[PDB]
Amino acid sequence: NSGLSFELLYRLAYTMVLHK
Repeated sequence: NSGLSFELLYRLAYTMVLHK
């Protein structure tokens, strides 16, 4: 469990929220 799909899933997200 590297969390590759659980780390871009929380940062690509948090980044898309600030820009919206």
